[PDB]
Amino acid sequence: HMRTNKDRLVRISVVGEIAPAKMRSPYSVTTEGTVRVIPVLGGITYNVKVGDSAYGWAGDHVEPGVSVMARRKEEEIPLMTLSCIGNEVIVMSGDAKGSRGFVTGKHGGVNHVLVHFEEEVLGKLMVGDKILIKAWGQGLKLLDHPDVKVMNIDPDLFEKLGIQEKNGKIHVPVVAKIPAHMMGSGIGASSSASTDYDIMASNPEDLGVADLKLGDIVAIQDHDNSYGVGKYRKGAVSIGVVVHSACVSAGHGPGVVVIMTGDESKILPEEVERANISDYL
Amino acid sequence: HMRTNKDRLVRISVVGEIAPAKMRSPYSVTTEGTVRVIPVLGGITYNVKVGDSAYGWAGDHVEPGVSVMARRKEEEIPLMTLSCIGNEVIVMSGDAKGSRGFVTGKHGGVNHVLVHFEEEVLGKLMVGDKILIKAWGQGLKLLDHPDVKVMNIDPDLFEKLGIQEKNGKIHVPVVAKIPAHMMGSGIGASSSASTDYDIMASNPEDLGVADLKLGDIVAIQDHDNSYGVGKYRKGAVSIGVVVHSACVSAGHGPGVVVIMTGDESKILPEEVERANISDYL
Amino acid sequence: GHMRTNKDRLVRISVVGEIAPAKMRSPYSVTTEGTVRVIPVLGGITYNVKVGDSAYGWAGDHVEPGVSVMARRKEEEIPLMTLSCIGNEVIVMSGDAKGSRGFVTGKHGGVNHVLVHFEEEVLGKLMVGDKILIKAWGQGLKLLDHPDVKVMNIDPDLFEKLGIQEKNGKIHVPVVAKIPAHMMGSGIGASSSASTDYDIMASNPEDLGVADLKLGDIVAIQDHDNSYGVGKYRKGAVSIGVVVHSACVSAGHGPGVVVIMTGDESKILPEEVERANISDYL
Amino acid sequence: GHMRTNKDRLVRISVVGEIAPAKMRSPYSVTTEGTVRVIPVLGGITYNVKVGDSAYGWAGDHVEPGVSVMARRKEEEIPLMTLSCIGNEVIVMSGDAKGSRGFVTGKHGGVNHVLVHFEEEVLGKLMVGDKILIKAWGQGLKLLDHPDVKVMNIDPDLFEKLGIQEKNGKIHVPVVAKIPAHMMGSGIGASSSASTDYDIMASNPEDLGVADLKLGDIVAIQDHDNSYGVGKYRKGAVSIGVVVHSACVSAGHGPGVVVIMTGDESKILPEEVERANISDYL
Amino acid sequence: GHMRTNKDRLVRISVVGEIAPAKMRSPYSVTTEGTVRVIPVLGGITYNVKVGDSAYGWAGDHVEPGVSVMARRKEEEIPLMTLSCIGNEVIVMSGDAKGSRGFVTGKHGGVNHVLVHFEEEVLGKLMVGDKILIKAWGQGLKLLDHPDVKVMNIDPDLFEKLGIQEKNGKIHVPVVAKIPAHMMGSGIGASSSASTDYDIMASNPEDLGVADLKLGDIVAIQDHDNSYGVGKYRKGAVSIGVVVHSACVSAGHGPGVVVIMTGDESKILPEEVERANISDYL
Ligand SMILES: [Cl-]
Ligand SMILES: [Cl-]
Ligand SMILES: [Cl-]
Ligand SMILES: [Cl-]
Ligand SMILES: [Cl-]
Ligand SMILES: [Cl-]
Ligand SMILES: [Cl-]
Ligand SMILES: [Cl-]
Ligand SMILES: [Cl-]
Ligand SMILES: [Cl-]
Ligand SMILES: [Cl-]
Ligand SMILES: [Cl-]
Ligand SMILES: [Cl-]
Ligand SMILES: [Cl-]
Repeated sequence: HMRTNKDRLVRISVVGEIAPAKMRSPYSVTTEGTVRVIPVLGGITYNVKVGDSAYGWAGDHVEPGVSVMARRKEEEIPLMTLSCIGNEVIVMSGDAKGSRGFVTGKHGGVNHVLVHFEEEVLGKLMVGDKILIKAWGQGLKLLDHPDVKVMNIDPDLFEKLGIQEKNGKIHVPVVAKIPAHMMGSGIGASSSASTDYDIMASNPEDLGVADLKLGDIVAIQDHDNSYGVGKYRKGAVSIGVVVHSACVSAGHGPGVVVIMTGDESKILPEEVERANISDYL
Repeated sequence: HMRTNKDRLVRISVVGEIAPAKMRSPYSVTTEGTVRVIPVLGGITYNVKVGDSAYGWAGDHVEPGVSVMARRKEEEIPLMTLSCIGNEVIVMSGDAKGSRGFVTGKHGGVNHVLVHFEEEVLGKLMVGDKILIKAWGQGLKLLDHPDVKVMNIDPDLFEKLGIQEKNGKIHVPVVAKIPAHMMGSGIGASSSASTDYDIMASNPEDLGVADLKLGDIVAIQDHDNSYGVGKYRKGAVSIGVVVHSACVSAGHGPGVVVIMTGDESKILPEEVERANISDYL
Repeated sequence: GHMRTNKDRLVRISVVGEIAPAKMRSPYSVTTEGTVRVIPVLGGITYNVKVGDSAYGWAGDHVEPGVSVMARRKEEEIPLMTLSCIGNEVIVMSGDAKGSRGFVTGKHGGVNHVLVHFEEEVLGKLMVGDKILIKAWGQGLKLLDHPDVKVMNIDPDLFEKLGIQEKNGKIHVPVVAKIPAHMMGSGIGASSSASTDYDIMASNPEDLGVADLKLGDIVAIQDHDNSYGVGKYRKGAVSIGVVVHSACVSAGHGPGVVVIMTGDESKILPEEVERANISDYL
Repeated sequence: GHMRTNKDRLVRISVVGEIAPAKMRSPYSVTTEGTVRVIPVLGGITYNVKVGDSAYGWAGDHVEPGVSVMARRKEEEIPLMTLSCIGNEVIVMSGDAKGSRGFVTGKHGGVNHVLVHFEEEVLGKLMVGDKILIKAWGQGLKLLDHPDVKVMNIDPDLFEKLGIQEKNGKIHVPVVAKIPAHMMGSGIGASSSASTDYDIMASNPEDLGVADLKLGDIVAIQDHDNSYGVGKYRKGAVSIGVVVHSACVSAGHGPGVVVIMTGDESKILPEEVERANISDYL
Repeated sequence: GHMRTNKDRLVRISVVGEIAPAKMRSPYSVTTEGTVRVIPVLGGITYNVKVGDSAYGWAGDHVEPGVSVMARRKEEEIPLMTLSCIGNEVIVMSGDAKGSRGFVTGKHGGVNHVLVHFEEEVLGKLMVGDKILIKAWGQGLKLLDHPDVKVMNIDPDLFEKLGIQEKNGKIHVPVVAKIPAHMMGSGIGASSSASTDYDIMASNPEDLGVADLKLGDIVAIQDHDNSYGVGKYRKGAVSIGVVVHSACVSAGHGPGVVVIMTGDESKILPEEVERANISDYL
């Protein structure tokens, strides 16, 4: 595997609490201009989890597993910025205390970090239980590929994604390559370190695949995400992880957290049948 | 049973706490313009339960069993929208921690979800104890009856109501058929998903029945509740569940949460002697 | 002449508010068919909808004719909404229209607005925030010969001009329409008919058997008693009211009615006529 | 003549705000190259940038032409941003320029400013905090013969002067540029195209195949439906918008566009011409 | 003539504040010697200390000459402090001196005040809380032939009058003193040199090898880079600034300096002269 500065990274406690189910209205507004009453984001979601399809749920912006929010507003930036996909998460109060899980993703706006625990643990969790995330990953650098930025990813998880260097190029398995024009909500966020942005496909076939799953690794064509999110640049490529379900409103759909960005000459995405972080929990 | 998208519905944690008895004034104003000092809504109500008469109590808007409110205002909409009659409820703090009950109803305005627990649990409960509702049911669809909307009901409970797809209609057992003109407070609420509305009958005999009980299934003639509450339309029909006691004030009476709505060419209410959710919970 | 009343014993009192902004809790209004529309809603100075115009046909929801008046603060809403009576004198007390006079045409519960008509030339001088004084007068009014007929929400001088006639112990009241109990929705169950309107939920006038319904029209509501709380169904009760705001797109809503009289059908006799509108008297 | 509309049914209503201060959440603006610049940003009376000027070339980020108008308080934001339409009459209601009249040029979401053009002589008299009245008019407009073509955010009188032509059932719209879906960024996903703009994320006009793009220019956005929410990619959809603020230094950002028409390419035919700017009619 | 700049592309924008009261967090000021004194501090209209006077010799601490201007609210502080440039035009917008014009002489971080000179007859009519309009112009200024020399915090018209001379690729700057890195104190570490001053922590002018140091003087700071954050030691860097407030009694504090130029010693050549004070050009 690739040379990194992993040993120089700071490992720090990032605190939050299990978020309630949130809804700003009973209605979700469709792209057809109709309204529907369906579940949305937040909470412990009992029957949707990393590995499941992002499509086909009667729900909007559904977050798999356990949604974690800040204790207060001032604690949001660090929660959303330092938490990396794959980081270890420990429940620190309530009946599941001491149980361990993994960060599967994060979602900007409401600012939730999303966590996979094993099935048995879910029944003992309660909204408000204290959550400790052992944040580790921001600051990571590929020592031999200085023009390839990495972010939002636990360095140990990073090594399990099947990425190979060959001839000063990085080969990255992905389930799908997403055109620039299919990206929507979240473009223009200040930092790709602290939010996801949306693939705005209503159906997976619109991306040319039979399914898109929570946890999938995808490529986003012609987007640089080095600082702010979603700069269109022909020849840019980003790699990301799918983190929340399909949405009903215009401009929204399955969220993606960027883990790698740079130029097509250095990053080579390779389509495979399966590339999903749940295989390496 | 009928074909539903049940396996596509999202099951999510909705939190609250046991609400105190609430009164904005010592007096309740009657429709005769007199004042009475009687108990009202909220709390743990020890001797009024789902299955009891909605009429004959020295009280106003009395909520059977345990009234559950939100931790805070922002959490009211999800509490009231996502909670469905029949959903499993777990006590998460205090002396009855671990005890399980069922949602019987919900009440808009104060925004309480109403919950039945076994008798032995009530004596251990305290105002402020934490409550978890495993919310499940909004989004439910009859796949062979697209113009019949269902809402506010746990899909397992729905299956037990004796509803049958017969002779090209959905037949629904109810204890009474309530004329449009007997509906009052709550008409015009933004969503039928997040509130009840009132049968404004002072006496069960005004509806042509000897009694109306908490938990009863009723039809409301000539009202559509597809989106907002209480649209008069000749030939619409709604089905609902009685959720709180009679009331003393003009335009108020036992509340009804809607569970089904559509046109009389598709829904046939069948008037029977007994149709009450407590028979299944 | 006119019905005997306790009008000299009524207290006349200063009720204060300010011109309300246009209000919207969402860009969208949700229709009874479950679709969304982006349209103007309530509050403000509404420049082109006034008492006398149709309640129907506007691309708007809950449109309030003329000038909407809100309380300075929450504690002041109950008296604003309770004491203000249709026909009461209103005076602008700050801004460029200072000194201009108008009349209360209605009031709308929920947001708690009192609605006011000024002459057209005043409107272009008004600004949201301008202080408003309502010389409130009417609540406590009684028909001394008809103790079982309650009146409310109406300036006693305007009440005398409505063409209401007492004849052989019965009160004849000109109305443009007789609305069945089942056509009433939002507002039923409000704590007091003295402090709110409630909605005729007809999408179209034709649903009420009339070709048009106007802002300012006097209507009967059949089988509703409004003596204390709003909208008690009672077979044989009748209420008389004034239309105060425009039609609505959402389920259970429609042109608002403020009740001015309520009692039994043996005593109140609505007579359906071609015209009955408060704009003719102010 | 002009396309048939429901314009006589539209409600015209007072929408209030105040001149916003210049706003900056940090001294620094972060570039797409990951460096920092200290430059002016949004809000205020901007004395030397106006509708008709280039959107590019300013040492500024998200610069708003003319006078930026904000809500008096949070609850008044939705109506300010939803009901205010490009072209609507604006009147200064306090301070030294009281009585001065201008026009809405645009609006900008997030900070929620409505953007207003006044004549140059006025600008020097304005002060942050001066009360502003927008005679809001236009949401709800419908093309009665083109029900699948949605119009929005535009004063009906201005709409009639834009050079739009109905010929053989198709609507021809002059535009200065046709922008591909993928050049659109910040704002995609906004809840309603009625209450915000969204960004053309081009660092240089040349990235759009044109030499300049001006504040007030009418543009086409290819393959975006904006009927309800903002920025739905759909092949064959077309949207027409007005450029309303300056270029930006950060990733995903750029001159903002307020949508004024959206529908299908079979009905809306954008025609690229040498000039199409609302400043010519204001 | 003048150095080539991007001045035509700079955004000029309304920056609002109000006249600050005199501020004291305690009756006492703590000296470097560990004793306390009761003396006037910052804020207010200071009637007898003005740009051009000595920064030393006052029985006071952190005294701000002329009129101190603060934000209306905290959200407004960053733009007040960032965009306001020394030399910018200032207009009084309420009170008895309404219409009077003055000039920004400086700005002081922490309390976050912008300091302003009006002519003497104006001061007597001013009141704490009077509204103030700063026509902010100058952030974003670039020297187009000297890309590694950064300028900031200065009105481009004032900049052109300071007697700076480009000669053979080098910038000669008249200064009254050259201050070594180690004499700079409070403020080092501030996030941006665009929004704050920092302190020459000399308790006496003689500690800098000069007989006096005046409010308004131009000085060089040796071996400090102020390109981004304040006060980076770097051997060979040079910064130029303006003295903006009086001497101070506490450890680490002293007359404040707003940086106006920063870069390398091979490009910026400070020339120590007898007089170099911005009061000569207002
Ligand atoms: Cl999961
Ligand atoms: Cl590289
Ligand atoms: Cl119960
Ligand atoms: Cl059907
Ligand atoms: Cl009926
Ligand atoms: Cl009117
Ligand atoms: Cl009587
Ligand atoms: Cl009826
Ligand atoms: Cl302008
Ligand atoms: Cl069409
Ligand atoms: Cl495209
Ligand atoms: Cl001075
Ligand atoms: Cl240089
Ligand atoms: Cl030194």
